[PDB]
Amino acid sequence: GTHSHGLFKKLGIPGPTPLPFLGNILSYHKGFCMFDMECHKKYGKVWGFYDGQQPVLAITDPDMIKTVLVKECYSVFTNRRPFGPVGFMKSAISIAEDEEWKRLRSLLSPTFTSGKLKEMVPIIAQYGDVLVRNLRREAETGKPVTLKDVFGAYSMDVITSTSFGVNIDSLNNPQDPFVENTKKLLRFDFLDPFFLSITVFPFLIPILEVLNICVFPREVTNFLRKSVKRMKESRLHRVDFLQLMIDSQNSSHKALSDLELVAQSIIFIFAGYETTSSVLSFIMYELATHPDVQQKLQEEIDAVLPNKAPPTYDTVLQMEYLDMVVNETLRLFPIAMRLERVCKKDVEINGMFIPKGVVVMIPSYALHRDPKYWTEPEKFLPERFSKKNKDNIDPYIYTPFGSGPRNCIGMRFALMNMKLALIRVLQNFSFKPCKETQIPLKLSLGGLLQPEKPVVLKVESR
Amino acid sequence: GTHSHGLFKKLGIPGPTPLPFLGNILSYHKGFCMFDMECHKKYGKVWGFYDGQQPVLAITDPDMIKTVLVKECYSVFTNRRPFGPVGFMKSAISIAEDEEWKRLRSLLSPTFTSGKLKEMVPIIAQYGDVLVRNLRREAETGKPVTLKDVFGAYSMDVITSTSFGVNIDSLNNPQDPFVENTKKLLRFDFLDPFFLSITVFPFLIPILEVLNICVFPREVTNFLRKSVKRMKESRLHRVDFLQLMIDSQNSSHKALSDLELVAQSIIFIFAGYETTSSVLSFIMYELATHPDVQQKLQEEIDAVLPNKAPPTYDTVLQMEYLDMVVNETLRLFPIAMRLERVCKKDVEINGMFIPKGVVVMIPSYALHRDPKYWTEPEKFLPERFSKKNKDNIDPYIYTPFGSGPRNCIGMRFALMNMKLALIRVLQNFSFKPCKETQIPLKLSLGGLLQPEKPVVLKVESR
Ligand code: HEM
Ligand code: HEM
Ligand SMILES: CCCCCc1cc(O)c2c(c1)OC(C)(C)[C@@H]1CCC(C)=C[C@@H]21
Ligand SMILES: CCCCCc1cc(O)c2c(c1)OC(C)(C)[C@@H]1CCC(C)=C[C@@H]21
Repeated sequence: GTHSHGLFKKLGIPGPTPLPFLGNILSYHKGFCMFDMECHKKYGKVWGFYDGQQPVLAITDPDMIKTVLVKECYSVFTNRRPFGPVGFMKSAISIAEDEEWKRLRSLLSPTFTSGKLKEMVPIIAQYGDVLVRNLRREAETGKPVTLKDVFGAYSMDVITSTSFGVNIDSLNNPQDPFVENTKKLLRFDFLDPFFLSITVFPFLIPILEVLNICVFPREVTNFLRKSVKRMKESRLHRVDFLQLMIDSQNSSHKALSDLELVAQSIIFIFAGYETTSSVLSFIMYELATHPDVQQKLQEEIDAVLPNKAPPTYDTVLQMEYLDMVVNETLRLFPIAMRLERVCKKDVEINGMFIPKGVVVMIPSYALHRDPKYWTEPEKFLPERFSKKNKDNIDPYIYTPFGSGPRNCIGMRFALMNMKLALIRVLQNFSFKPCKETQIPLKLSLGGLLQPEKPVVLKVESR
Repeated sequence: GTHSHGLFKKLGIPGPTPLPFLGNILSYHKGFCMFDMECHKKYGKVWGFYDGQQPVLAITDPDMIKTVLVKECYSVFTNRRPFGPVGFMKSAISIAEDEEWKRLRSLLSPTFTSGKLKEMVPIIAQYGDVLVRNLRREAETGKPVTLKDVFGAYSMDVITSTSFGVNIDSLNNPQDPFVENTKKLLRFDFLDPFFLSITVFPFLIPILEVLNICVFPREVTNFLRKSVKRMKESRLHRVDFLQLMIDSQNSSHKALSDLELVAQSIIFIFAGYETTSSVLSFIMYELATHPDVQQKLQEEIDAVLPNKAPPTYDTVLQMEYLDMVVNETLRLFPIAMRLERVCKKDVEINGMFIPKGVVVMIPSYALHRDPKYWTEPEKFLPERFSKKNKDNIDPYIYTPFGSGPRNCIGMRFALMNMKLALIRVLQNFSFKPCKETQIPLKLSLGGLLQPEKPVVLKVESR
């Protein structure tokens, strides 16, 4: 069962020896992050391994990364790895391939412009107030707070109102039928018993397709397909993603059909719910364990927003230290962990031959903690992103949102969404560690970049 | 189980109603040929059906056929339908796809030039003598001859000597180890219990790949892989396909590797063994049931080749009535039956939208027996291809070797190979029907264009 396990030895590329059928997946017992760091340590700039029979070439050269992600993106490295039975979510932009992706990425790009985002801040700002009033209930009761719930409700509060206009206090209505379905849209643990079996038996993916089995629960999508169906029939002015997409199909490319439009609204929740929630928990953990950084940030917030002034789009871009705190956290915790591109031709880039079918991988977690580009990479030093030192940062080493034409389309939204939370939250509360707080934080050995234990902290009102 | 069975009704294309999972394959109980004729009768110029879940759009417009096979061949309709677990025969030119095919088709095109073919006639001519001496043994014994064996041995006699230089009287040595393996390379009956299950369960193809199961018997290819391995080690001048390919890798494209070179030699046998043998049986059946055509051909042969003169390359191209007999037979019996191309993009050709993934099919058998282009299409009238009437023949209606960049690469060889047999055979023997001869001939209801019963005829010596 080693039809292709001799490839990296033929090309003369170092890497760990694979087992038959399994490849190197037994080395995932400590997570993707630990595996990438160690391979980078042993083998250096380029190494290869096997996800079962699938060869994966890892690369850490900034020139090589720019070629893969930007230069030869359209011509060679256009798609990501197929990951399992997807059904009608083939129409989602992150899942679509080749010209279908290029068309979708164009039909949805004006939806994520800064000008469209500025019109969305009054909707995002409203649920910072909901976020604060939910926090104040737990602050004057003295109970340590579990961030992933109060923040998980916030990330859901923003999605429902900016992606459909549904206004729900999901923390005090954690039980409305619309919240039940959308909360079942968590990010995928590719080290769970399922996707590991997908890696060993990729020939089983076409099987699950003909059985209508999907990695997106059919009930959730069936609920949202008819829910959007009823929303579009009711609207027959506002700044919500669904509206901008409805306006898109109301015209070079074919207009977004009805099923394609629903599939995008679903992938926006999938890419934004647990991601936004997890980064906001990582940031508050660092603000708690470094009170000096939390105070300096609170001083800057009140300096731009006197007397707890409500944050605007412009006053958010005005806060440089807040952007430093966010950027430094995303360096330590790049929740995607990896970037992947499927090589679709036989190409030679930067003096290295890469054959068709090989998955090229950029280990983001490993590069963000590389001592050869970062001084004391484990420490939380927001000054790395000061306007003085941000020039010395290579944009292909620090890729928390990826790079190139296939980078995070919701990057501006995700950063504004997180910053509006921190501003309103730090305007009202200080965050101090608890005896039950895991210090130092340990990561999950699974397939998602998340804390081993949920981050619990103390919340005091200023 | 009808995820895509609504496609042709959405596009408004007529066709037979499909059953869940099965599609229209139950209509194959009378063969592909009967199914194409009837659909052409009911629905007209364009219709659609389903091979399970796979939509197949049939087209019969000459302008549309030229677009599919020539104009938009490289850009859209480059590949044929995937057909089952293929293994290392992915490297065969007929199986390869996209740029890999374009590269192989270039590395092998100078191998099939007329100039290379002229140097192969002395090898092909030698086994016409072997073919005659095998026929003479059965002619003066009065036994009716089964053509598919005496001709099957001839088509194998030509392949072994022109593809490897192996000189075997496969009719009197039907038992050498080299003949045993190569005779297991028959054309595929896509209506047998296997490939019908492949059509219903295409998700099972990736399964059979990981089990090393291949539609080419592993023992045969393993025998030939090491046999060619020993042939190339022994050669370390002649006009054999293996030599021309060995010369190709002895240099814009990468040279043919060792496994690719073996895979081509195998696909040449697969495409040439039963095909050449079956056409030669169809021709002799028509020469037997139309003695007037057989006499006129024998008169032309002796007029170009006096006193049973051995046929040269030039004297073969000199015989126009022989070319008429061959062409008229290939019209009645286009052994490929169909041409197929997978639509790889969303394209609109000649005012008709065709979506990505649909297999476009050209029903050759049906078009060759279309009364709207042929007068009395069932009758064997070689005068249709007379130099006077051959101008009125549309090259996209009569496609026995296909058309466009992906047509039969061995067309010139196959025609010369068959004609050299008929010349030498008609120089020595006349062929008269037997009481056991099936008159009129009935075709096999299976998935191969072949007689229902083997053609048995009487052979008398002139
Ligand atoms: C903390 C928040 C987020 C982080 C860290 C993040 C990170 C990423 C990364 C690393 C990628 C892959 C880039 C690449 O492959 O080069 C990506 C893709 C993507 N993200 Fe985000 N993301 C976040 C939030 C969001 C949000 C709020 C949206 C809202 C729509 C979103 C939508 C997408 C989409 C659609 C893609 C795929 C784009 C394509 O394939 O063309 N993400 N994200
Ligand atoms: C009576 C003899 C033969 C007939 C009727 C025949 C017919 C055909 C047809 C209809 C096609 C497909 C064309 C298309 O898809 O448009 C084809 C393809 C092909 N044939 Fe033949 N063939 C014959 C003999 C041979 C021989 C002797 C060879 C020797 C090498 C050969 C090699 C091939 C190859 C390699 C292809 C695929 C080419 C490609 O995919 O680029 N065939 N043949
Ligand atoms: C087995 C092959 C794995 C590839 C599957 C895969 C991996 C992956 O990291 C992502 C996928 C999909 O979908 C999108 C929506 C792009 C996500 C956006 C946000 C982040 C943090 C993760 C992205
Ligand atoms: C289920 C999809 C069916 C496609 C498989 C398929 C169909 C087909 O008609 C042929 C295939 C392969 O291979 C080659 C070598 C091109 C053959 C050449 C000679 C003739 C008569 C048949 C050709």
